[PDB]
Amino acid sequence: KEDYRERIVNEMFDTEKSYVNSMEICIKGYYEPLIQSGHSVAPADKVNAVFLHFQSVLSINKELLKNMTELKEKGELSTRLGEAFSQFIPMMNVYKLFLGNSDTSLQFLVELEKSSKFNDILDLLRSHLPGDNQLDLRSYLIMPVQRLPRYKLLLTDLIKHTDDDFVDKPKLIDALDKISKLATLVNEVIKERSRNQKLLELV
Amino acid sequence: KEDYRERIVNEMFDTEKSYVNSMEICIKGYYEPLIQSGHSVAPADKVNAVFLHFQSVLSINKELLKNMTELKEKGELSTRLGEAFSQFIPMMNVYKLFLGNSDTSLQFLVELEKSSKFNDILDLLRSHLPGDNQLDLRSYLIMPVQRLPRYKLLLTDLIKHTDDDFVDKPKLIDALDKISKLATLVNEVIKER
Repeated sequence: KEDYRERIVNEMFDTEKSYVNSMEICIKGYYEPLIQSGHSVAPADKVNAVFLHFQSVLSINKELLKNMTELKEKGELSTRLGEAFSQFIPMMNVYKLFLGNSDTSLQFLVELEKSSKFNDILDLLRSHLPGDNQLDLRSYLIMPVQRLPRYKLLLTDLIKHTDDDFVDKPKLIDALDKISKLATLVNEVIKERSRNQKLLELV
Repeated sequence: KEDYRERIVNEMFDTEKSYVNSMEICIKGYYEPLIQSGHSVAPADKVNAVFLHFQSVLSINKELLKNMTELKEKGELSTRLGEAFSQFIPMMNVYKLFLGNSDTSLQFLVELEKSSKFNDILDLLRSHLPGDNQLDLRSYLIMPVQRLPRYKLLLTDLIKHTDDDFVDKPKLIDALDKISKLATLVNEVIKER
Protein backbone atom coordinates (compact mmCIF):
# COMPACT_ATOMS: atom_id res chain seq x y z
CA LYS A 1 0.00 0.00 0.00
CA GLU A 2 1.14 3.46 -1.02
CA ASP A 3 0.83 5.05 2.42
CA TYR A 4 2.82 2.38 4.28
CA ARG A 5 5.52 2.86 1.65
CA GLU A 6 5.45 6.63 2.07
CA ARG A 7 6.17 6.13 5.80
CA ILE A 8 9.36 4.10 5.16
CA VAL A 9 10.53 6.67 2.62
CA ASN A 10 9.90 9.40 5.23
CA GLU A 11 11.67 7.42 7.98
CA MET A 12 14.77 7.00 5.82
CA PHE A 13 14.76 10.71 5.02
CA ASP A 14 14.09 11.74 8.63
CA THR A 15 16.75 9.41 10.07
CA GLU A 16 19.25 10.60 7.43
CA LYS A 17 18.78 14.30 8.23
CA SER A 18 19.02 13.34 11.89
CA TYR A 19 22.15 11.31 11.20
CA VAL A 20 24.02 13.88 9.14
CA ASN A 21 23.01 16.64 11.59
CA SER A 22 24.33 14.61 14.57
CA MET A 23 27.55 13.96 12.69
CA GLU A 24 28.16 17.65 12.01
CA ILE A 25 27.65 18.31 15.74
CA CYS A 26 30.34 15.81 16.69
CA ILE A 27 32.81 17.37 14.27
CA LYS A 28 31.96 20.94 15.21
CA GLY A 29 31.48 20.05 18.90
CA TYR A 30 34.21 17.52 19.74
CA TYR A 31 36.74 17.02 16.96
CA GLU A 32 37.40 20.65 16.09
CA PRO A 33 37.84 21.78 19.75
CA LEU A 34 40.25 18.95 20.44
CA ILE A 35 42.36 19.79 17.35
CA GLN A 36 42.39 23.53 18.19
CA SER A 37 42.95 23.23 21.96
CA GLY A 38 43.03 21.34 25.28
CA HIS A 39 46.24 20.06 23.71
CA SER A 40 48.04 18.46 26.68
CA VAL A 41 46.09 15.24 27.39
CA ALA A 42 44.61 15.16 23.85
CA PRO A 43 47.45 15.00 21.24
CA ALA A 44 46.37 15.60 17.63
CA ASP A 45 47.59 12.18 16.56
CA LYS A 46 45.51 10.47 19.25
CA VAL A 47 42.47 12.61 18.39
CA ASN A 48 42.92 12.08 14.65
CA ALA A 49 43.30 8.30 14.99
CA VAL A 50 40.05 8.43 16.95
CA PHE A 51 38.13 10.40 14.31
CA LEU A 52 39.85 8.98 11.26
CA HIS A 53 37.45 8.51 8.29
CA PHE A 54 34.54 10.29 9.99
CA GLN A 55 34.45 13.53 8.01
CA SER A 56 34.64 11.17 5.01
CA VAL A 57 31.39 9.51 6.04
CA LEU A 58 29.75 12.84 6.86
CA SER A 59 30.78 14.02 3.38
CA ILE A 60 29.07 11.31 1.33
CA ASN A 61 26.01 11.21 3.60
CA LYS A 62 25.63 15.00 3.40
CA GLU A 63 25.57 14.69 -0.43
CA LEU A 64 23.00 11.88 -0.16
CA LEU A 65 20.83 14.12 2.05
CA LYS A 66 21.29 16.98 -0.41
CA ASN A 67 19.90 14.92 -3.28
CA MET A 68 17.15 13.51 -1.07
CA THR A 69 16.27 17.06 -0.07
CA GLU A 70 16.31 18.20 -3.70
CA LEU A 71 13.78 15.48 -4.59
CA LYS A 72 11.55 16.03 -1.54
CA GLU A 73 10.99 19.77 -2.12
CA LYS A 74 10.13 18.82 -5.73
CA GLY A 75 7.64 16.26 -4.34
CA GLU A 76 9.37 13.38 -6.16
CA LEU A 77 11.31 11.52 -3.40
CA SER A 78 9.02 8.47 -3.09
CA THR A 79 9.53 7.81 -6.79
CA ARG A 80 13.26 8.61 -7.33
CA LEU A 81 14.86 7.86 -3.96
CA GLY A 82 17.03 5.14 -5.55
CA GLU A 83 18.38 7.87 -7.83
CA ALA A 84 19.86 9.51 -4.70
CA PHE A 85 21.35 6.20 -3.59
CA SER A 86 23.09 5.57 -6.91
CA GLN A 87 25.55 8.39 -6.22
CA PHE A 88 25.93 7.26 -2.62
CA ILE A 89 26.29 3.48 -2.79
CA PRO A 90 29.56 3.49 -4.79
CA MET A 91 31.16 5.94 -2.32
CA MET A 92 30.67 3.29 0.44
CA ASN A 93 34.34 2.20 0.72
CA VAL A 94 34.54 5.18 3.10
CA TYR A 95 32.33 3.18 5.41
CA LYS A 96 34.77 0.24 5.08
CA LEU A 97 37.66 2.46 6.17
CA PHE A 98 35.67 3.91 9.03
CA LEU A 99 34.49 0.48 10.23
CA GLY A 100 38.02 -0.74 9.73
CA ASN A 101 39.35 1.86 12.14
CA SER A 102 36.79 1.29 14.91
CA ASP A 103 38.94 -1.13 16.97
CA THR A 104 41.86 1.33 16.86
CA SER A 105 39.68 4.40 17.39
CA LEU A 106 38.20 2.85 20.53
CA GLN A 107 41.56 1.66 21.83
CA PHE A 108 42.85 5.23 21.59
CA LEU A 109 39.70 6.67 23.25
CA VAL A 110 39.98 4.31 26.22
CA GLU A 111 43.69 5.17 26.60
CA LEU A 112 42.88 8.89 26.55
CA GLU A 113 40.06 8.27 29.01
CA LYS A 114 42.43 7.17 31.76
CA SER A 115 43.21 10.87 32.17
CA SER A 116 40.80 12.48 34.62
CA LYS A 117 41.68 15.87 33.06
CA PHE A 118 40.80 14.51 29.62
CA ASN A 119 37.41 13.28 30.81
CA ASP A 120 36.64 16.74 32.21
CA ILE A 121 37.47 18.40 28.90
CA LEU A 122 35.16 15.97 27.10
CA ASP A 123 32.37 16.59 29.65
CA LEU A 124 33.00 20.30 29.18
CA LEU A 125 32.77 20.09 25.35
CA ARG A 126 29.55 18.08 25.67
CA SER A 127 27.95 20.72 27.89
CA HIS A 128 28.41 23.07 24.89
CA LEU A 129 26.67 20.81 22.39
CA PRO A 130 23.30 22.21 21.12
CA GLY A 131 19.86 20.76 21.87
CA ASP A 132 18.69 18.47 24.68
CA ASN A 133 20.35 15.49 22.98
CA GLN A 134 23.90 16.31 24.00
CA LEU A 135 25.43 12.86 23.46
CA ASP A 136 28.82 11.62 24.59
CA LEU A 137 31.53 10.90 22.03
CA ARG A 138 31.02 7.10 21.74
CA SER A 139 27.40 7.79 21.04
CA TYR A 140 28.48 9.80 17.96
CA LEU A 141 31.35 7.57 16.76
CA ILE A 142 29.01 4.55 16.73
CA MET A 143 26.38 6.17 14.52
CA PRO A 144 27.99 5.29 11.16
CA VAL A 145 28.29 1.76 12.47
CA GLN A 146 24.57 1.80 13.28
CA ARG A 147 23.44 3.44 10.04
CA LEU A 148 24.27 0.53 7.75
CA PRO A 149 21.99 -2.08 9.42
CA ARG A 150 19.19 0.52 9.45
CA TYR A 151 19.59 1.05 5.70
CA LYS A 152 19.35 -2.73 5.30
CA LEU A 153 16.23 -2.78 7.43
CA LEU A 154 14.60 0.25 5.79
CA LEU A 155 15.37 -0.79 2.22
CA THR A 156 14.26 -4.36 2.74
CA ASP A 157 10.85 -3.19 3.95
CA LEU A 158 10.62 -0.60 1.17
CA ILE A 159 11.40 -3.07 -1.62
CA LYS A 160 8.91 -5.63 -0.25
CA HIS A 161 6.38 -2.80 -0.61
CA THR A 162 7.43 -1.62 -4.06
CA ASP A 163 5.64 -2.92 -7.19
CA ASP A 164 7.64 -3.75 -10.33
CA ASP A 165 5.80 -0.89 -12.10
CA PHE A 166 7.94 1.54 -10.04
CA VAL A 167 10.88 2.38 -12.35
CA ASP A 168 13.00 3.09 -9.26
CA LYS A 169 12.76 -0.47 -7.91
CA PRO A 170 15.99 -1.88 -9.47
CA LYS A 171 17.85 1.17 -8.10
CA LEU A 172 16.63 0.25 -4.58
CA ILE A 173 17.68 -3.38 -5.18
CA ASP A 174 21.21 -2.43 -6.26
CA ALA A 175 21.48 -0.32 -3.11
CA LEU A 176 20.33 -3.06 -0.76
CA ASP A 177 22.74 -5.46 -2.51
CA LYS A 178 25.80 -3.29 -1.91
CA ILE A 179 24.80 -1.98 1.52
CA SER A 180 24.17 -5.55 2.64
CA LYS A 181 27.75 -6.33 1.58
CA LEU A 182 28.86 -4.42 4.73
CA ALA A 183 27.48 -7.06 7.12
CA THR A 184 30.86 -6.93 8.93
CA LEU A 185 29.23 -4.37 11.31
CA VAL A 186 28.48 -7.38 13.52
CA ASN A 187 32.20 -8.18 13.75
CA GLU A 188 32.73 -4.48 14.60
CA VAL A 189 29.99 -4.42 17.27
CA ILE A 190 31.47 -7.59 18.81
CA LYS A 191 35.04 -6.25 18.94
CA GLU A 192 33.90 -2.88 20.40
CA ARG A 193 31.98 -4.81 23.08
CA SER A 194 35.04 -6.84 24.13
CA ARG A 195 37.36 -3.81 24.37
CA ASN A 196 34.81 -1.80 26.42
CA GLN A 197 34.41 -4.61 28.92
CA LYS A 198 37.93 -6.09 28.98
CA LEU A 199 38.72 -4.55 32.35
CA LEU A 200 35.80 -5.74 34.48
CA GLU A 201 37.99 -8.51 35.94
CA LEU A 202 41.49 -7.01 35.56
CA VAL A 203 42.95 -5.36 32.57
CA LYS B 1 33.47 0.41 35.09
CA GLU B 2 31.99 3.21 37.23
CA ASP B 3 31.99 5.45 34.17
CA TYR B 4 30.34 2.78 32.01
CA ARG B 5 27.61 2.68 34.65
CA GLU B 6 27.26 6.46 34.60
CA ARG B 7 26.52 6.26 30.85
CA ILE B 8 23.58 3.85 31.28
CA VAL B 9 22.15 5.97 34.09
CA ASN B 10 22.40 9.01 31.79
CA GLU B 11 20.88 7.16 28.82
CA MET B 12 17.88 6.14 30.90
CA PHE B 13 17.42 9.71 32.09
CA ASP B 14 17.89 11.19 28.60
CA THR B 15 15.57 8.67 26.92
CA GLU B 16 12.95 9.22 29.65
CA LYS B 17 12.89 13.01 29.22
CA SER B 18 12.73 12.39 25.48
CA TYR B 19 9.90 9.90 25.97
CA VAL B 20 7.74 11.99 28.27
CA ASN B 21 8.37 15.07 26.08
CA SER B 22 7.25 13.19 22.92
CA MET B 23 4.18 11.97 24.76
CA GLU B 24 3.09 15.46 25.76
CA ILE B 25 3.49 16.52 22.12
CA CYS B 26 1.16 13.76 20.92
CA ILE B 27 -1.51 14.74 23.44
CA LYS B 28 -1.16 18.48 22.88
CA GLY B 29 -0.68 18.16 19.12
CA TYR B 30 -2.95 15.26 18.02
CA TYR B 31 -5.38 14.12 20.67
CA GLU B 32 -6.50 17.53 21.94
CA PRO B 33 -7.15 18.99 18.42
CA LEU B 34 -9.14 15.94 17.41
CA ILE B 35 -11.30 16.13 20.57
CA GLN B 36 -11.88 19.91 20.27
CA SER B 37 -12.37 20.09 16.48
CA GLY B 38 -15.03 17.37 16.56
CA HIS B 39 -14.68 16.42 12.88
CA SER B 40 -17.38 14.20 11.36
CA VAL B 41 -14.63 11.91 10.03
CA ALA B 42 -12.90 11.75 13.47
CA PRO B 43 -15.68 11.16 16.07
CA ALA B 44 -14.76 11.30 19.76
CA ASP B 45 -15.49 7.64 20.35
CA LYS B 46 -13.14 6.60 17.57
CA VAL B 47 -10.48 9.06 18.75
CA ASN B 48 -10.85 8.05 22.38
CA ALA B 49 -10.64 4.33 21.67
CA VAL B 50 -7.45 5.11 19.77
CA PHE B 51 -5.83 7.09 22.60
CA LEU B 52 -7.31 5.16 25.50
CA HIS B 53 -4.81 4.70 28.42
CA PHE B 54 -2.21 7.04 26.94
CA GLN B 55 -2.58 10.03 29.27
CA SER B 56 -2.37 7.38 32.01
CA VAL B 57 1.06 6.34 30.82
CA LEU B 58 2.17 9.95 30.36
CA SER B 59 1.09 10.64 33.95
CA ILE B 60 3.13 7.98 35.73
CA ASN B 61 6.14 8.50 33.44
CA LYS B 62 5.99 12.27 34.06
CA GLU B 63 6.15 11.56 37.84
CA LEU B 64 9.08 9.19 37.27
CA LEU B 65 10.89 11.94 35.34
CA LYS B 66 10.05 14.43 38.09
CA ASN B 67 11.79 12.30 40.72
CA MET B 68 14.68 11.51 38.39
CA THR B 69 15.06 15.22 37.75
CA GLU B 70 14.89 16.00 41.46
CA LEU B 71 17.76 13.55 42.10
CA LYS B 72 19.91 14.73 39.20
CA GLU B 73 19.88 18.43 40.25
CA LYS B 74 20.92 17.21 43.73
CA GLY B 75 23.76 15.28 42.02
CA GLU B 76 22.52 11.92 43.40
CA LEU B 77 20.71 10.13 40.52
CA SER B 78 23.48 7.57 39.92
CA THR B 79 23.06 6.35 43.46
CA ARG B 80 19.27 6.56 44.07
CA LEU B 81 17.76 5.89 40.63
CA GLY B 82 15.97 2.77 42.01
CA GLU B 83 14.31 5.11 44.51
CA ALA B 84 12.68 6.84 41.48
CA PHE B 85 11.58 3.49 40.08
CA SER B 86 10.05 2.56 43.42
CA GLN B 87 7.09 4.89 42.89
CA PHE B 88 6.83 4.02 39.21
CA ILE B 89 7.00 0.25 38.98
CA PRO B 90 3.81 -0.43 40.99
CA MET B 91 1.82 2.03 38.81
CA MET B 92 2.61 -0.22 35.79
CA ASN B 93 -0.89 -1.70 35.39
CA VAL B 94 -1.61 1.31 33.18
CA TYR B 95 0.98 -0.11 30.82
CA LYS B 96 -1.04 -3.38 30.89
CA LEU B 97 -4.20 -1.49 29.96
CA PHE B 98 -2.46 0.46 27.23
CA LEU B 99 -0.77 -2.63 25.77
CA GLY B 100 -4.08 -4.41 26.18
CA ASN B 101 -5.82 -1.85 23.98
CA SER B 102 -3.29 -1.82 21.16
CA ASP B 103 -5.25 -4.21 18.90
CA THR B 104 -8.40 -2.09 19.25
CA SER B 105 -6.58 1.22 18.97
CA LEU B 106 -4.93 0.15 15.71
CA GLN B 107 -8.12 -1.35 14.28
CA PHE B 108 -9.88 1.97 14.79
CA LEU B 109 -6.94 3.94 13.30
CA VAL B 110 -6.92 1.84 10.12
CA GLU B 111 -10.70 2.27 9.78
CA LEU B 112 -10.37 6.05 10.21
CA GLU B 113 -7.50 6.06 7.74
CA LYS B 114 -9.74 4.98 4.86
CA SER B 115 -10.99 8.57 4.83
CA SER B 116 -8.85 10.79 2.63
CA LYS B 117 -10.21 13.81 4.57
CA PHE B 118 -9.09 12.20 7.82
CA ASN B 119 -5.57 11.67 6.52
CA ASP B 120 -5.37 15.34 5.49
CA ILE B 121 -6.37 16.49 8.96
CA LEU B 122 -3.72 14.27 10.49
CA ASP B 123 -1.09 15.55 8.03
CA LEU B 124 -2.24 19.09 8.86
CA LEU B 125 -1.88 18.50 12.64
CA ARG B 126 1.57 17.01 12.08
CA SER B 127 2.69 20.08 10.12
CA HIS B 128 2.11 21.92 13.41
CA LEU B 129 3.87 19.36 15.58
CA PRO B 130 7.07 21.19 16.72
CA GLY B 131 10.65 20.49 15.67
CA ASP B 132 12.39 18.63 12.85
CA ASN B 133 11.07 15.25 14.06
CA GLN B 134 7.35 15.96 13.76
CA LEU B 135 6.33 12.28 13.75
CA ASP B 136 3.14 10.62 12.53
CA LEU B 137 0.55 9.29 14.98
CA ARG B 138 1.53 5.62 15.08
CA SER B 139 5.10 6.71 15.75
CA TYR B 140 3.76 8.26 19.00
CA LEU B 141 1.25 5.53 19.91
CA ILE B 142 3.97 2.87 19.70
CA MET B 143 6.40 4.59 22.07
CA PRO B 144 4.97 3.11 25.31
CA VAL B 145 5.21 -0.27 23.61
CA GLN B 146 8.88 0.35 22.88
CA ARG B 147 9.74 1.82 26.29
CA LEU B 148 9.34 -1.40 28.27
CA PRO B 149 12.00 -3.41 26.36
CA ARG B 150 14.44 -0.48 26.69
CA TYR B 151 13.95 -0.39 30.46
CA LYS B 152 14.66 -4.14 30.50
CA LEU B 153 17.76 -3.61 28.39
CA LEU B 154 19.03 -0.61 30.34
CA LEU B 155 18.33 -2.09 33.79
CA THR B 156 19.88 -5.43 32.91
CA ASP B 157 23.08 -3.68 31.84
CA LEU B 158 23.01 -1.37 34.87
CA ILE B 159 22.58 -4.21 37.40
CA LYS B 160 25.39 -6.24 35.80
CA HIS B 161 27.51 -3.12 36.41
CA THR B 162 26.40 -2.39 39.95
CA ASP B 163 28.39 -3.95 42.77
CA ASP B 164 26.67 -5.12 45.95
CA ASP B 165 28.09 -2.14 47.91
CA PHE B 166 25.50 0.05 46.13
CA VAL B 167 22.52 0.31 48.51
CA ASP B 168 20.30 0.98 45.49
CA LYS B 169 21.02 -2.40 43.86
CA PRO B 170 18.00 -4.31 45.29
CA LYS B 171 15.76 -1.43 44.14
CA LEU B 172 17.07 -1.91 40.58
CA ILE B 173 16.48 -5.67 40.88
CA ASP B 174 12.88 -5.24 42.04
CA ALA B 175 12.29 -2.93 39.09
CA LEU B 176 13.74 -5.28 36.47
CA ASP B 177 11.69 -8.14 37.98
CA LYS B 178 8.36 -6.30 37.65
CA ILE B 179 9.10 -4.55 34.36
CA SER B 180 10.10 -7.95 32.97
CA LYS B 181 6.59 -9.15 33.83
CA LEU B 182 4.99 -6.58 31.50
CA ALA B 183 7.63 -6.94 28.75
CA THR B 184 6.33 -10.51 28.28
CA LEU B 185 3.36 -8.95 26.46
CA VAL B 186 5.42 -7.16 23.78
CA ASN B 187 4.92 -8.63 20.29
CA GLU B 188 4.27 -7.66 16.66
CA VAL B 189 1.20 -7.11 14.48
CA ILE B 190 0.39 -7.61 10.81
CA LYS B 191 0.45 -5.45 7.68
CA GLU B 192 -2.45 -7.50 6.30
CA ARG B 193 -4.53 -6.92 3.17
